[PDB]
Amino acid sequence: MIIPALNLIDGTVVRLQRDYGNDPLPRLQDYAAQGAGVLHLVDLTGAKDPAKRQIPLIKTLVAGVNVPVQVGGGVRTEEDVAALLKAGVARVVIGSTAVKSPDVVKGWFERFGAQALVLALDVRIDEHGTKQVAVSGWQENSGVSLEQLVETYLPVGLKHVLCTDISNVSLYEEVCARYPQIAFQSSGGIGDIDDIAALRGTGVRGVIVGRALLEGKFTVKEAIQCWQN
Ligand SMILES: NC(=O)c1ncn([C@@H]2O[C@H](COP(=O)(O)O)[C@@H](O)[C@H]2O)c1/N=C/N[C@@H]1O[C@H](COP(=O)(O)O)[C@@H](O)[C@H]1O
Repeated sequence: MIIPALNLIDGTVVRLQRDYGNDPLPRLQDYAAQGAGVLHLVDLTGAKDPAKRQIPLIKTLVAGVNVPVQVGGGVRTEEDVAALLKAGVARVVIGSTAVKSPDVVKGWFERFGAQALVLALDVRIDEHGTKQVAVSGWQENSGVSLEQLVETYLPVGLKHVLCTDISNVSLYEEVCARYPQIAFQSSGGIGDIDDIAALRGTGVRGVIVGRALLEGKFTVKEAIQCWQN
């Protein structure tokens, strides 16, 4: 599947900061109209300040489309997860907290179930060739590999992993083969339609596409047609 994505700040569509308007819902609806089966939202406001998580906007956006939406952005507590699910999102995306407090997040897998959670890992390949997990592009490696972290969560049913390279096709070929029971999502690196063709057959289950759609390089419809071949 293709997974079209938007980043939101105070109701505004942005790309990291370029502004793309205050009307996210017509965009999402047209992404769905073209055949998308899943949408992806990052709440940058909420990531910066969990008091200001855009629950009301997200409720509206989810109600306005007919496909599952996965939503992340500084999810830190059990309460955050439950509030997003209650507002109707299909899956909550968890990056930083999943690296920081794995035993606590394993509890969340037990409470909400693996179908409701996506583990998001920022990865950079270090000089030693190791796929290191980092909590963001602005901070050093955490001293845990992709493999270690994935294997920490497998005993509680881990199913969905979102993997971004922030240091390439080879990466995804390798991790998808090693964990065939996990559905990996690629994120970043899509500059034109050929980057999508390049991911076909790697074993990646979902391709997240953000900026390229906003900049008009191709449509969701063309991306799906290339993806499905
Ligand atoms: N400041 C940020 O940019 C940021 N902060 C957190 N995230 C993501 O949110 C998720 C949860 O992170 P936490 O806040 O829980 O730590 C993770 O996936 C992070 O990568 C962030 N990601 C933002 N944009 C994403 O980066 C990729 C760019 O794609 P492109 O347009 O096609 O080129 C896509 O996945 C976009 O949705």
